Order: sequence, then C-alpha cells, then structure tokens
Amino acid sequence: GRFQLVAPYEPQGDQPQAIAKLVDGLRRGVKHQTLLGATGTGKTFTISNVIAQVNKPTLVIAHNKTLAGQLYSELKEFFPHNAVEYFVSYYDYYQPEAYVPQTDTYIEKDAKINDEIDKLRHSATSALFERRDVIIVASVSSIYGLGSPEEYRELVVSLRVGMEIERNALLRRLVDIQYDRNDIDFRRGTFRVRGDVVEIFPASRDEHSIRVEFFGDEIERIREVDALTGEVLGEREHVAIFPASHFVCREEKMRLAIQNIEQELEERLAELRAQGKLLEAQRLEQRTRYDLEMMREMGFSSGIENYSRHLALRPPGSTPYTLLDYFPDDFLIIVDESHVTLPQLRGMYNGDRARKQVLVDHGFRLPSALDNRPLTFEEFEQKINQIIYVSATPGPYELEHSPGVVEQIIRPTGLLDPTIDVRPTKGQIDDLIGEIRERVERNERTLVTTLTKKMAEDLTDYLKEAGIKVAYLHSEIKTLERIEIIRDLRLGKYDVLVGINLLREGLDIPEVSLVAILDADKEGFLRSERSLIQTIGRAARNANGHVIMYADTITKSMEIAIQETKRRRAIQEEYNRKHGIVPRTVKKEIR
DNA sequence: GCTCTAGATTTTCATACGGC
DNA sequence: GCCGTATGCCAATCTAGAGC
Ligand SMILES: [Cl-]
Ligand SMILES: [Mg+2]
Ligand SMILES: [Mg+2]
Ligand SMILES: [Mg+2]
Repeated sequence: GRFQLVAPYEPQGDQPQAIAKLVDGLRRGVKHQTLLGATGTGKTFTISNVIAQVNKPTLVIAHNKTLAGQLYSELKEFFPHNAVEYFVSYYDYYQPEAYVPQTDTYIEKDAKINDEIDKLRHSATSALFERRDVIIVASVSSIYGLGSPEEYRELVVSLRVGMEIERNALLRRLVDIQYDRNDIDFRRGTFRVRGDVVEIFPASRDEHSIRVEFFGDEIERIREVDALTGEVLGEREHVAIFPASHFVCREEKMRLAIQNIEQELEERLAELRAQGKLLEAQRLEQRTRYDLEMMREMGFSSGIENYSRHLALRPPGSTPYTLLDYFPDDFLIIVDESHVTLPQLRGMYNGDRARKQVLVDHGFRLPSALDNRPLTFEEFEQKINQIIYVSATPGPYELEHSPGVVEQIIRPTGLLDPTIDVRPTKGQIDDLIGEIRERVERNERTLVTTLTKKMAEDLTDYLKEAGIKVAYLHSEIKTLERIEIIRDLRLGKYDVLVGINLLREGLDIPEVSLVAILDADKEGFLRSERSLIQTIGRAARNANGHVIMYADTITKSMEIAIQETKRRRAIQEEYNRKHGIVPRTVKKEIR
C-alpha cells in the first residue's frame, strides 16, 4: 500500500523543518528520535507527514484512552484511504484475580467485554496482514499477550472465485477458528447458510458481511453485503477470513501441556507442603485439579490465561507474543506524551508481577503463571525498529537515547507561550481573587492549581464566599461528570476551575487566559520542571495568556520553566514579527 | 536504600447460576 | 451438559518528594 495524506492546509510555522529532520533521521536508520513539540503546534499533522513520507506501518502508543480516541479520529480524517485502526483494552470493567495479604482477602476475577472494541482489535491485527498502509492507535494493551502472529496467519481461511472446496468443509474450518453458526442473530463472529450462499460475518466487521455463493463445490461469486437493511454491495474476487480469537488452543498440543501442568503442580505441592504451607497447597491443588478436569471435559477452563505458557509448549521464562510482533520488521512507533507514557509502559510489568507473585506465594496459582504477563521495558526496547517520542516535556530516557531533539514551537495560529509573574505568598488569595475579577470582566476563564484534593475543595468554598463562580476538578469526580464540568466552564457556568493534576496534558480550553499555580515552590512531582511547563501550556491557547506562580523562593524547577517559556515566547514573537502575524485565540467547537 | 506520602492513567485469553 | 443472562466499582502500577 501507500499512505495518502489528506488535509486542506500545507505544513506551516515550524512544521516543515520538523518534518524534514524526523524523515531524514528515519531514512538514515536512526533508532530513537524526539519531537520536542510545544503544545498546540499541530503535532498530529507533523507526525502524519512523516508517516506519509516514509510509508512504514506505524503504531501510535498513547498513555490514555480519551487521547487515543482523538488521535484515532484525526488520523481517520487525515488518512481516509488507508487502514487507520484502534487497539485498546476491550473490557467494560475488569478486576483481576488478586490476594491482599494485609487484609487476608481473595478477590475473584470479574470481567465484562465491550463488543465494539473487540471488533476494532480484530480489524487492527487482520489489517497488518492484508496490507502495508496501516496505522494503529493503541494503549499499552499493545505490550500484552496475544497468540503468535505465525499461528494467527496460518489458521486463515483464504477464499477466491474459482476455488474448489466442500460447503461443509468451509463451515467446519470456520468453527475451528472460533466462529459460531447463527441463523437467528446474524452478527460479527458468526455465519449462516441460505441454500447456496454461505454468508460469513468477519470478526473485524460491524455491518459488512461476506456472501460466498456456491455452485457444487465451486465459488461463482463473493460479495460484501450491507447488513443494516440487507441489500448487497460490491463484488470482490477474493476475501480473507481471519480467526475470531487472538488465541488458539488446539488439542494436539494440549495433551502434553496437561501432563506438564500436572508435573509442575506435583513439584510445587511438595515444595509448599515441605515448608509447612499446608493451606496454600490445599488451595493450589483444589483450583489446579478443577481447572485441569475442565480442560479435559471441555476445551476451556476458568482463568485459562494462567496456563498460557504451558498450553503453548514454550519454555519457562519466555517472552510473550504481542501486537508489536504482528507488525513487519521495518515498522515505526510513535510514543505520544512519552514523558508519561514510557513510565506507564515500564510499570505494567511491575504491577502485574507483584500481583501474581503473591498469588503464587499463597498457593492460588503455579509459578508458571508469572510467564503470563506483559513485556518488561527491556523486551519493549529490543522490539523497537525505529521510534519517535513526542512531548512538550520529554523525559530522561527520550533525551538520553535521541541525538538531540527536533524542536517545534512555532504555532500556525501565532499564539505565544504566555508571560509568567512570580508573586509572594503574603496576601496571595486576595491578589488572585482580584486578578480573577479582571478576567471575569474580559469574559476569560481561569485555572488554579493546588497540591491536594482538600486544598482544592477548601479554595473552591472560599472563592464561593468571595462571590466567584467556580468548581473543583479532581479524580473523585467520574469521567462523565468531568467532561460536563469542563464543558460547563467553556459555556460560562464557571469562571474558575481549581485542580491538582488533571489540568495539563490534553486540555484545550481557548477561553482560559490565566493560570494560577499555588504553592509553586513546594518541590515534588506536582512542581517538577515538566509538570510546571505542562501547566503553563494551558495558558498558551489564548492571546492574553498569563501565568502567576505564587511562591517566596524560586526553585531550580521554577527557573528552568520560566527560562524555557520566555525563550519560546521570544522565538514566537520574532516569527510573528517577520510575517506580520497578530496572535488570534483558538475558535474550537464545544462538544 | 527502605517506608512512607500525594493524586494520576493504563492493563488483564468472563463466569456463576437457574432453567431446562 | 448446554445456553442465555445478570453480574463488579474489589490491585498494583507512576514520580519525586519526606523521614529515617
Ligand atoms: Cl472509539
Ligand atoms: Mg473473544
Ligand atoms: Mg518472542
Ligand atoms: Mg524490529
């Protein structure tokens, strides 16, 4: 395939040079590069240009699913002729199996699956074999266990007009790859028959079923079919039907796997019983033998993922197969918000290991359950072909592995990194209150950041006493109601929002002209250099953007952020001067 | 170095049950 | 043994500080 970028506009401002640097580094074979793109500079359009120029299948990794969704929307509009795909957790809810020693409690695994997300997951994986012009937006789900891509590929049922194959032989192979017959409710992951037509709804597709028409053992035709109404659509010459699960469990391997699980259990029970952990072994035997009977009286068992490694016959310690393995060897990775996303990726292994080791220590699971896991960060490193880290505040790992940075600060809209004032703590709430009132005069909103949920709630109350319209925003408030609070800020219900750590990455509020950082000098994660610069960027979407940092000293963290903001402004002033640009505030749609 | 602390996101091969 | 349906808010992750 071949990527076709589609937009009205050309690259502008800093975008051209940025695109050129990243493309040349990629072509020279450089492994790690870093796009130091300041906020609201059109970072998704820049990276799309790179993808379009180098024409490699690409994985965009995001640290959260809201941002994941936006990237996926924007990229769908930029590449409407290409396979833009989505790959995140497909669980409506999920609690893992866990044991909590401090409160001596076992917690059952509970789950519930979202059908749309599973459909997208299958569209994503199948796309990577059907064609080369694929971009997948993904969460850290990308580093979790799937079945091997080789097995996933060889189980495909490939069909072409002219083929000779027994009607029932197709059907019986479809069942092998996890499809169900269903003449009543014809939906994805199911098939049916209507005389000569064998109608197949692939696992990757919402509304568009295949219709394979037979004459004896021949295939006279194949047809994509709109299943909203029932009408027929275009007539293909071939089609590929991929498995309706990323996990194969065939009996041929399962028989030996059972005796391997059987013999790991013996050894572990002897181990536990020897150490006077008699309760633990009784636990381990009761679950393992029950699961093993289910494994003999059925294909499945409960918690089957715990026996991943045995059921695959792969050795102890094995690195799992993942989405990354489904990509070609010359693929490309974009890491969105790398300073937050990479630490998250690092820690997926740690938390999973922690949780599973206590299950194993208390005899809920065998030691081989540790091999059912995500990648370690080191295993992620070894699977990188080439990678681009995007962030306004790139972290240590990105800088240390990249040959300097591609800097992109000039915004196509000419908006400046705001000015910053530093004021004393003496009489700070009154100074702020008056400064908010001037903003309410100009119909401009304000963000205030404190250190705690308690302080954010107390200031909201106190600002209500002063007659200011205001809400607090922190993580006690569920996602749905946060969307609504932010919506209601823009419409004008509130002139102020008080927060802690939800007022940085991916918050475009054009109406905000003031950002108030309280306790600006209290050293810690909330007032580190990066979180400081990220908070400052909330005021860079409005032409009268301003920052007040209340503090009595100026920390090292404060002085780097002040200096790097000033420098960025000065460069943006000069570009604006050269081109006669007067900064204009962002007109963005509500909802 | 170990053990707290604050406010943050993400992830994880559904399953027990009653009525057939 | 098969199948349709009601069901949960239950962990350990991160950074970068503070006491020892
Ligand atoms: Cl979506
Ligand atoms: Mg499934
Ligand atoms: Mg491997
Ligand atoms: Mg590679």
